[PDB]
Amino acid sequence: GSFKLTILHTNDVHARLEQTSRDSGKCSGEDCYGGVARRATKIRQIRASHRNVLLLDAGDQYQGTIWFNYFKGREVVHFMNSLRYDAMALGNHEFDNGLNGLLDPLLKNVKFPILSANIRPKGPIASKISGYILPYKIINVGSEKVGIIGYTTKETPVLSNPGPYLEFRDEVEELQKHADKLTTLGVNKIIALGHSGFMEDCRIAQKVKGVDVVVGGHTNTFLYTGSPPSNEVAAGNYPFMQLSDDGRQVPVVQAYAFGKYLGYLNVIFDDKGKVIKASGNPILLNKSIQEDPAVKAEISRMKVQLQNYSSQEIGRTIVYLNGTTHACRFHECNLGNLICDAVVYNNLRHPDDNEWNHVSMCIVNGGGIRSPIDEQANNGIITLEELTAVLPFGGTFDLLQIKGSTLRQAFEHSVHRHGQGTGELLQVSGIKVVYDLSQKPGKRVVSLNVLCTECRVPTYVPLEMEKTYKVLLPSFLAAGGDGYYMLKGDSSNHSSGDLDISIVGNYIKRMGKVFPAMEGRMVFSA
Amino acid sequence: GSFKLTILHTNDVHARLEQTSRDSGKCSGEDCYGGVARRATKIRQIRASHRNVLLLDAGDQYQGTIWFNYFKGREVVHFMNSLRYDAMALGNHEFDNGLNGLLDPLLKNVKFPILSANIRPKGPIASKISGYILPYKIINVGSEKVGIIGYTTKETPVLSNPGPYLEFRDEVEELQKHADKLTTLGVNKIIALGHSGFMEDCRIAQKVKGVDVVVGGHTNTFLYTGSPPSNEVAAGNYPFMQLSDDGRQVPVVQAYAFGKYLGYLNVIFDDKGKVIKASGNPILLNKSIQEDPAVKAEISRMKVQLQNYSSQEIGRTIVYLNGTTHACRFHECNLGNLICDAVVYNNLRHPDDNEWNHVSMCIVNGGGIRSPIDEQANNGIITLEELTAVLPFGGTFDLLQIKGSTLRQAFEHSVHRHGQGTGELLQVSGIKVVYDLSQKPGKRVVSLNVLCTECRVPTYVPLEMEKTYKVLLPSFLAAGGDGYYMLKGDSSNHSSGDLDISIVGNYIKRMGKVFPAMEGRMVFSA
Ligand SMILES: *[C@@H]1O[C@H](CO)[C@@H](O[C@@H]2O[C@H](CO)[C@@H](O[C@@H]3O[C@H](CO)[C@@H](O)[C@H](O)[C@@H]3O)[C@H](O)[C@H]2NC(C)=O)[C@H](O)[C@H]1NC(C)=O
Ligand SMILES: *[C@@H]1O[C@H](CO)[C@@H](O[C@@H]2O[C@H](CO)[C@@H](O[C@@H]3O[C@H](CO)[C@@H](O)[C@H](O)[C@@H]3O)[C@H](O)[C@H]2NC(C)=O)[C@H](O)[C@H]1NC(C)=O
Ligand SMILES: *[C@@H]1O[C@H](CO[C@@H]2O[C@@H](C)[C@@H](O)[C@@H](O)[C@@H]2O)[C@@H](O)[C@H](O)[C@H]1NC(C)=O
Ligand SMILES: *[C@@H]1O[C@H](CO)[C@@H](O)[C@H](O)[C@H]1NC(C)=O
Ligand SMILES: [Ca+2]
Ligand SMILES: [Ca+2]
Ligand SMILES: [Zn+2]
Ligand SMILES: [Zn+2]
Ligand SMILES: [Zn+2]
Ligand SMILES: [Zn+2]
Repeated sequence: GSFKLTILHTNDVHARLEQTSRDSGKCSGEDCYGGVARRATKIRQIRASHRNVLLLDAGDQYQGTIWFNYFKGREVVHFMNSLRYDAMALGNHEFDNGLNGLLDPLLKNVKFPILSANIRPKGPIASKISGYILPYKIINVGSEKVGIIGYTTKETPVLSNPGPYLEFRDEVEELQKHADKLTTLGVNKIIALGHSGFMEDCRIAQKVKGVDVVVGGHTNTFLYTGSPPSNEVAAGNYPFMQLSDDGRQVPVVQAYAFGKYLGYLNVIFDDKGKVIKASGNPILLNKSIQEDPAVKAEISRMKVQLQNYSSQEIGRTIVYLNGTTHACRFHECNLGNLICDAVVYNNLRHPDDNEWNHVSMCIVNGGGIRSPIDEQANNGIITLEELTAVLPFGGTFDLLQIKGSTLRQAFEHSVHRHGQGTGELLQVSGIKVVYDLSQKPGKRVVSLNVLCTECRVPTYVPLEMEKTYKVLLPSFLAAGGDGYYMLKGDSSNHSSGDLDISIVGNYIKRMGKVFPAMEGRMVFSA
Repeated sequence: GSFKLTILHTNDVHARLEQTSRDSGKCSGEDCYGGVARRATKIRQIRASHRNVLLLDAGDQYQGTIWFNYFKGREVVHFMNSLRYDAMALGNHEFDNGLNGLLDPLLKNVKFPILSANIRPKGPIASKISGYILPYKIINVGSEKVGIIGYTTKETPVLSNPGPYLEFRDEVEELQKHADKLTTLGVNKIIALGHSGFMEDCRIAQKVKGVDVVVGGHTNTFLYTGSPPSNEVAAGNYPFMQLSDDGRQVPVVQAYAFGKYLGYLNVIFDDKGKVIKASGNPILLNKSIQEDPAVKAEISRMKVQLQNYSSQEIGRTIVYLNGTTHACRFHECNLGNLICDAVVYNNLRHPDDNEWNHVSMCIVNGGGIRSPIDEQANNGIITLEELTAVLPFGGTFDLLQIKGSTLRQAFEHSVHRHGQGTGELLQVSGIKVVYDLSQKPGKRVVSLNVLCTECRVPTYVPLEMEKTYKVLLPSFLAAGGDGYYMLKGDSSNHSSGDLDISIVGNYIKRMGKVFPAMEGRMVFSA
């Protein structure tokens, strides 16, 4: 009397609706990957040949491409319902459009439960939202009952826009309460589904008695047993077998991100609800898997509707936005000033008491600004086509925790080859830097002043070498681009943020007219 | 035979719907003036005792109080119709909310002609806007026909937002074409009604053959015969008799502004349309004239709605907006930075020739900022009530043409008593000032750099002593307040702008969240 459960799972799909390139960009080439149409095919084939199948999502369907900026989650609702997901745990980006952008459209229109056990409401609007979200759900699978408990990263307040009246509690403390409740209700098979990262997933697997399987996300973790099928590098076996405090192996799974893989885990339980076997591997959604015709047709219709989003006037510039190489790579460029003002504006989060905001600074290397925008071309009208010329790579702006000394080392790197025309020079917001190019490379920073966060009135204070700062920066720099090895982020100090063109476009739309100046954010001693 | 025409006229009423103080601020109830209810009474009394009466408005009903900010011209439609104006010429401020804000509600709902002969539509606007704005109107008055030709200042593209498809032509040339047309049509009594200022009114009186009377506005010009009744000083007789090029004495009239006076001119024409006599005086609308109870009840009903509106959330601050005297009168205050950023944003106009905008700088004396706004008080919610606490006097931000030498003299005055806590210290936008307070008073300005206008990318350049600049500044300073005699403007170098709390409120409404920093716009060197 044993029970075989097949778990299919996705996480951090991040608005990759259409099939993508191998790097989950726009597929311009022959061999494409992922997309909902391909996922729908593999899910259907598995459901037709496997007896007991659960389809779970571990959060962060929101945010990532213009698909989310235009359809605002209606594309998530539509295809998750069409694919018949059995449950979804909330990710940090599901709060990107606030609690109203979560209620409408997601909470109001999904045909499956939305789970998050470690969220406590404190205001009337937040408690309205939480009425829609359950801490767990019992799902009938064949003759058996499977309990699924949700959880969401405690960093959602700093990463996204849940508002001040939504509290994110400790995952292990909240999950144990609902595991114990499920046990008393007679449910002996329990899956923890959530968006807090691989390390937190392993802690849950270790500490929460009664949890049999952990399905996570947030860290884009790729696990594989054997030689992986594409260019992602495995951080461990799939599933990762975490030894519990109870002396059992608890399978922990994630399936990378961007819909490139479909998680596929076969779990066998004994008749007491103990996992006796757990095996499988994430399925690479490459050209060998046919795109489902009906989903592909709906995508092809929606691509036509996206043309409105791409050619609509967002706003206007009344000044030349000087994104030429000669400007952005050699001195202060007013376009760089606008981009980093837009980035700071997008990361204004509910202040937690001792700060007017958790971050006040942004940087972007001149090499990341790929084109000017001419205000004389078409009455300064800005659409996504002009913004794509500036920011063509579909990257994000991320949050990096960084010591003052490290930050100052980045600004030394910013002018260590100044004059050679490469893309290092940092355009900034919330920073005043003074350079002396006469000096030897590595000693050209005269002074750095930054906008305080621990203040009621933002004001410029000297950078402190031993203090820890938050800084916004392009994903390219956070991966070490352009020799910025000291800006490289990891799971301990780095968080993936919002799409770059979406950040800038929203800002331009808010301003209506833009006229950024060269204002002395960087000063050359000459 | 002779023909007696009584002309009643208003100009630059500027949203003074309720009765006002002597200086056209908010009334205390002690001794009030103007308001539409009082004007309605005097108009009724004159119509009951005079045979042939015309009630004309020479423009600038729009803009000036919270009445215009909320009702957006619906209050002008309502009471100008109820008072049965016979004609109105468009003023520069009728374009403050663009053509859409002029068409709706004013052009489509007034029950009297709207006149402006020197406005030429282009392309899409043409069709109906040609039908809504007429160059002239023939009005039957008793047994006679009186032609009224409208005109509007050519400076409207720079003062307001008429948009790119409206051309403003020369007043004398266009008025002459239509005077000739009216003359050929058999109309021998012709009134020029318009909004271009006293100097242009007299030029029209001198040069436009066939014009018998000029009724003007824009400059708030006060004319009176004999000793004036209040604190306004007469710039000339009422009417002002301009000798025409062909030896005709042409009466020119204006009636100050803000509805304090009702213009009142008795004109005697002979049977061939020549003015034989022009006599009268503007009627001071003081408490000896009763507020019409029915109009007052309508005002009171509408004011109840305005009181609700003034307590509504416009936006939020996530920082303390430090409008305390200790900040704004001694050093850089982030609230002053926001105010003048809002002022510059409000004055972005269609750039002609060589400039990204016609003005780039704003100043506001610390003494004009009367309160902070606490971000901890009510979740940082900003309403019109909070803005009224900061800017309580109902003033405007005006445009002043000023040479660099005078501006530098103004910034010396800004710190000549620094430390005494008086209100001179200038908060700025688009200006970088460096002070040295150790120097003798009058020599404390180290440097002044300003945002260039004649540039594609705004950038800071040294102030040139002999160059003429445009600067935005409060109505209080343009009148010489706080010892700034050198900022005092006249019609040759000064233009009255929009209500201060509307400028700030609209910017906050657009920004959504505000977070101004102290960023070194002014620096006190050791
Ligand atoms: C966008 O930024 C670029 C780079 O800063 C601007 O180009 C540069 O413009 C400056 C000032 O016009 C030039 O300095 C001067 O050039 C003129 C004629 O080229 C020369 O006669 C002067 O002696 C002085 O050196 C600079 O050479 C020029 N550099 C390049 C590579 O073009 C550009 O003007 C900016 N775009 C806009 C629309 O403002
Ligand atoms: C709004 O602006 C005012 C004016 O600057 C601020 O008041 C001033 O705040 C400073 C703190 O930055 C006070 O200074 C410090 O003084 C104490 C002695 O009391 C000493 O520890 C140091 O010498 C330090 O410089 C200053 O005394 C204070 N002035 C007054 C008249 O209160 C005010 O804090 C600002 N409001 C907010 C909410 O930020
Ligand atoms: C007061 O206003 C509340 C919110 O309304 C908004 O602002 C007012 C000023 C109007 O412009 C309204 O159209 C806006 O939606 C109302 O909920 C409330 O009913 C108002 N109070 C009364 C007595 O009507
Ligand atoms: C096109 O985009 C604009 C801007 O988001 C939106 O307001 C409008 O409704 C869209 N039009 C259609 C037909 O979807
Ligand atoms: Ca179990
Ligand atoms: Ca005549
Ligand atoms: Zn994610
Ligand atoms: Zn995440
Ligand atoms: Zn006026
Ligand atoms: Zn005017």
